[PDB]
Amino acid sequence: ENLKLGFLVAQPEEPASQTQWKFADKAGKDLGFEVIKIAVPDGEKTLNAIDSLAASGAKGFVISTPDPKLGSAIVAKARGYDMKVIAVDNQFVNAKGKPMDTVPLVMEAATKIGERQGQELYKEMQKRGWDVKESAVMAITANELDTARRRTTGSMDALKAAGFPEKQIYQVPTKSEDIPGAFDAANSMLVQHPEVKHWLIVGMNDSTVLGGVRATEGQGFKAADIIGIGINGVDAVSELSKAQATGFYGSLLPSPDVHGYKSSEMLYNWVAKDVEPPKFTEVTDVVLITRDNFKEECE
Repeated sequence: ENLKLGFLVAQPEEPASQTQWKFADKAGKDLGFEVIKIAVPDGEKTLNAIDSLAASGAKGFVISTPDPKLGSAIVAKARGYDMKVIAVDNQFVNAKGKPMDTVPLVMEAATKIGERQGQELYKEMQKRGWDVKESAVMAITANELDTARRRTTGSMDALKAAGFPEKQIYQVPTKSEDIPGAFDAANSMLVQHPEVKHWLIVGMNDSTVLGGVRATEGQGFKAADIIGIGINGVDAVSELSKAQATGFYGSLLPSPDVHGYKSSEMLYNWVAKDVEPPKFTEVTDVVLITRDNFKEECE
């Protein structure tokens, strides 16, 4: 009696994780299953929660792994327990760091959120009325990462498609995904292109775009002459909460409510109705938080 399904999140203190749990519970009510919620901040507690789920009689679970390289261990343990597994937000990888494509995955498409970035950059640019002749794109890239590559390519593609001149899009590889690496990359771009008066900053995440913005400050560029939009809002609140407006215009955040609901629904259909999910299930809903709205928006 009464189907039980797990929902495991790495970071239960995060508003987004709490939202995932909320909307999984909503999936449970709507479809008739009980949600067992367990925090999994490390590999030990990850393995424990699975053992715990098995003993409770859960037939499957959704997980946002705290470490992608936990994938093999997760898959093997779940298999011995005959429990269905769906990954949310973070893709599993093997011992060689190649993505495990066998485990169904539910998240935003990296290209699509990249494209959304390029669209919003161009929209903020058109709004400010920059002369496109004295303007350019600084794309800080980490192309050896697949998700970064797809974000920055998507962003640049959307920018090109919206009519930004391909000749004024400049790329620079970052040596690390921190502020420092992005700052070093942004710096070398600024020195190689002083004829530029207005910069659009493309990058894969908040931290990358922020290194961008920080480097432009050091070179005397004003906020009004710099547009950068982050992805996933890791730094968005503190930066947008500042007294003054900066070159960091906003951030793109995938909707955790849809991630939570949809993953749970796919898991239920698998377990209760024997409908195997596809390898990848794209969730599109993405919100832009700016200074103007991050109060009402981070509700």
